[PDB]
Amino acid sequence: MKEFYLTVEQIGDSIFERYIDSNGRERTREVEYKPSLFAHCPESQATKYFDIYGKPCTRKLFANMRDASQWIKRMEDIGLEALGMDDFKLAYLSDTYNYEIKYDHTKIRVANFDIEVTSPDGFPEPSQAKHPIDAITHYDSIDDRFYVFDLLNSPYGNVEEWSIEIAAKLQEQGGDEVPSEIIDKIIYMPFDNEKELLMEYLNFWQQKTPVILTGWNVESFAIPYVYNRIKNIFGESTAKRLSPHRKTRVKVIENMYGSREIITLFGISVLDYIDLYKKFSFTNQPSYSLDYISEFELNVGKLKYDGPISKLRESNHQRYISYNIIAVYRVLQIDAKRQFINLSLDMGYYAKIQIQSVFSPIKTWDAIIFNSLKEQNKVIPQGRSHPVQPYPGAFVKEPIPNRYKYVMSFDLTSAYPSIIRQVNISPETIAGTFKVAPLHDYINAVAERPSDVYSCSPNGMMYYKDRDGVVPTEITKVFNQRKEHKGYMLAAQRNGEIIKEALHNPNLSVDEPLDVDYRFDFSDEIKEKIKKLSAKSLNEMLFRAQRTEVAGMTAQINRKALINGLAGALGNVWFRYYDLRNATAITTFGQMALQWIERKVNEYLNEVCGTEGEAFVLYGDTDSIYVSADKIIDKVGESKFRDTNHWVDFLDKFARERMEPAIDRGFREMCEYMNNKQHLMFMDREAIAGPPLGSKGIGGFWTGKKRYALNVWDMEGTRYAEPKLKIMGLETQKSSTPKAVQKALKECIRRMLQEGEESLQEYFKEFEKEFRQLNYISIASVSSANNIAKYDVGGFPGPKCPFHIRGILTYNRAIKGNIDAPQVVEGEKVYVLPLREGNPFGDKCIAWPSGTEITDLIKDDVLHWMDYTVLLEKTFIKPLEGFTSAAKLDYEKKASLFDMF
DNA sequence: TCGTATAAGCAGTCCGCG
DNA sequence: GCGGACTGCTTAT
Ligand SMILES: Nc1ncnc2c1ncn2[C@H]1C[C@H](O)[C@@H](COP(=O)(O)OP(=O)(O)OP(=O)(O)O)O1
Ligand SMILES: [Ca+2]
Ligand SMILES: [Ca+2]
Ligand SMILES: [Ca+2]
Ligand SMILES: [Ca+2]
Ligand SMILES: [Ca+2]
Repeated sequence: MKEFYLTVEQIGDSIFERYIDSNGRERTREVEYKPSLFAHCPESQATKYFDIYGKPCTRKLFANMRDASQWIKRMEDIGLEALGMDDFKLAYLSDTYNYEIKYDHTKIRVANFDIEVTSPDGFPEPSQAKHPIDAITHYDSIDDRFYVFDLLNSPYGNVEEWSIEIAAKLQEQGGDEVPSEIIDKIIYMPFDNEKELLMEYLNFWQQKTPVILTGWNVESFAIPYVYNRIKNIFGESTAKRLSPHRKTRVKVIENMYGSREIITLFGISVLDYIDLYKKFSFTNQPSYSLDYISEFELNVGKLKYDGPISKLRESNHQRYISYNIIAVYRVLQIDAKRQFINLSLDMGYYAKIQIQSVFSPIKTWDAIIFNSLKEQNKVIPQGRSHPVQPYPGAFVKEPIPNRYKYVMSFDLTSAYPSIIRQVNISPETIAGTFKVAPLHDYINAVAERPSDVYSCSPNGMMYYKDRDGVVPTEITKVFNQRKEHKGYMLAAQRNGEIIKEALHNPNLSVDEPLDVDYRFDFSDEIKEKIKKLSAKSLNEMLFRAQRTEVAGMTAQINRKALINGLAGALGNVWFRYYDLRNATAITTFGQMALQWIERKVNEYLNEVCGTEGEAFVLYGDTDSIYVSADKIIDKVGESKFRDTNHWVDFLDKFARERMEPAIDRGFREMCEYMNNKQHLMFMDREAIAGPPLGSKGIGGFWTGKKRYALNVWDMEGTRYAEPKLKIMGLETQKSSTPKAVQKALKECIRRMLQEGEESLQEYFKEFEKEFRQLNYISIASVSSANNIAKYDVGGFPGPKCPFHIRGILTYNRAIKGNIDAPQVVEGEKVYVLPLREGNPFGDKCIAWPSGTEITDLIKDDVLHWMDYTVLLEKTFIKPLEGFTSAAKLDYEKKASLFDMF
């Protein structure tokens, strides 16, 4: 096999590299790598190295890496550009793996671990590590085993061995219900004392050294705790054995308000799963506890125990150890579904970076562009300092708040990357500028043609047409990857809808799910067999289809995120290719493209409707248009349609055969107007929306910019078995809205769009009547809590104190003195409830850590004093009033003359 | 919340508004 | 009461 790196580090003048050799074995080596950097040289000096602008460069080979670094410093002192890749390990990788990397994940040791630490005095601080580590479960991907290190004797209690038999048993048998599929994979090791546990762990670690290290909060908790605990007991040298090169750094992570410390382990790639999830999941969650995320992702129940976690080991060590094991398994189960590790390896090897750098699109793109340019003997520019400057972004149309019955939406495929490719926007493709007219002059095609030579953006920039820039070239490669995976995702989704339809008529037989590839549209033969399957087989097939779709989504959406991140990076001062001329060239072209096509679509439809000056485009945001289709439906007449699916087909056909060709012609004209390199504005139909045929449903509504709801029948070619709501911006979509309130608001919207005013009125009346019975957590608001200390004046709210922060201070007074009560962590999320007048807490609200039950000594009081009236008005009634007034209907039945009877 | 971008919504505090 | 200035938070793209 072809070799591939596992990890790479610079330590002084040495590169330390772990890698897989040509025989598939893991090796480590130290290489005294001699980097090269570049300086501009005279024309007369014959060379093969040129900067991105075509100026000649001489290569400077250094005796070692420190010499290269010192040289850069001296070039700054002289005031001359020092060109080349200044991150020497990236240059090393580029030299050592000069080809597209093929990797074999089965040879990469992925370690998933979790530790337990009993603490009788609050949260066990990793930087102090003053409490014994009493459990470690460490899953190894190569062995496919869970290694369990269990402390039987502690100053906090001596316990019996954990029992695998009891662990396997049902909760109803008094067991822990450790999944049977992992029971045979557990290797249990009990220890008489902590010193031996930790020494054995380190010896084990040496034998099975993680390449990728992950788990839940491992970077912020498990790793620093293990490091500092070993350090305290044995000393520094022993703790450094967690690094295969025996090198570690305390690394300070700074944000806006305060900073935290982590331990960098040289030669390990730490991908904390909480961070993987936050970057790649595209969720915003009320809580990020593993229990909360596992429930969300996997639909598994809460890991239940009685009493505090600080007493769980002594009261029920059996359960304590089982839950540690299950906690490790939960992360593996999340990864089996979401496939974020697979994603990270894919992108990391593609860019030729340390795998952990996938968290940084700037580093990712710096490496991609460097490797690309190097292939042509081109030399990258030096990074420069820039002040942070604001710059303009997208255009958003102000909608008229209203109901909108029939709607067709269109938007650009990969808008910003497509603009980059069309205009040829790149550091080295800048050809000059032209004299800019007001944007509206280009939108209405009255401005002078910008250039007859170069490709233009309406911000004034001109670009070469003779060759693609490196940014267009490299963005296209990742875009094509994105396109392939989205194809699989959409196929799996359409396949899912086939199975849902068949589930209306399941067969009465015992059979098996079909062995199929869900990434491809089911053949007629598969469809026929599906129609003869049992519900059990169909449901299992549905689950598999949905898992395929999830895998597709992960692969496609994060590749989309990467390419959109390159457009974004052009406007970040730390990017090597930061340039507000290019950043604004993209965003300004985008504004033009939207409003240009708005005009063209309005013109086209007014033509087929024989009208003048009527606005068919009701809304647009960045790269999208929403077209009122009422007149299209009304030209055929609702009575001519057999059912809902019939008019959906008709609008589908109209969008595809009439609108899209008109859109394409309009953009082709715009391309010529701007003299662009290549027409790549592809605005395909997204949604076909409307009420069910013959219902009183309103179809859709807008309340304002970025706030709307649509009843969708077909989304990007997926024809649903059941209509699906597309809701954007409204409170149903906000993590801050109470869970039960999101649910009720969604049902109000569903009723509005599908059934109409009366149905909405019936539901509202019932919700108002019953809601006080809802669990307090389900009706708590959620907020991130920043700057708790800033607004804390003697335990009371300072001036301008935010409502949620007030809630926290209330909580802090009510739990004061308790070392055992959960503390609210700065920067994390809290549940927030309002409090009735004259409550014992002495303020109008209370907040506590999100994803948790509020501590028992104030729970009963919080429940007694909960202000349901304020809660209902603020979270439910206010938003609903917004929805209904926009839609021009009433959530409460108005009096009429009929009441006289 | 270490980690690409801008536009823009709503909640809440403070305080004016005769 | 509402709205503007402002802070805080959270979305859509
Ligand atoms: N997270 C982001 N960071 C930077 N720019 C973004 C982000 N999200 C959206 N944009 C910008 C770039 C996008 O091309 C443009 C339109 O967004 P959107 O329609 O969601 O995706 P897209 O047009 O890139 O892909 P798709 O093909 O899925 O529509 O808005
Ligand atoms: Ca735990
Ligand atoms: Ca788009
Ligand atoms: Ca599309
Ligand atoms: Ca059937
Ligand atoms: Ca869009």
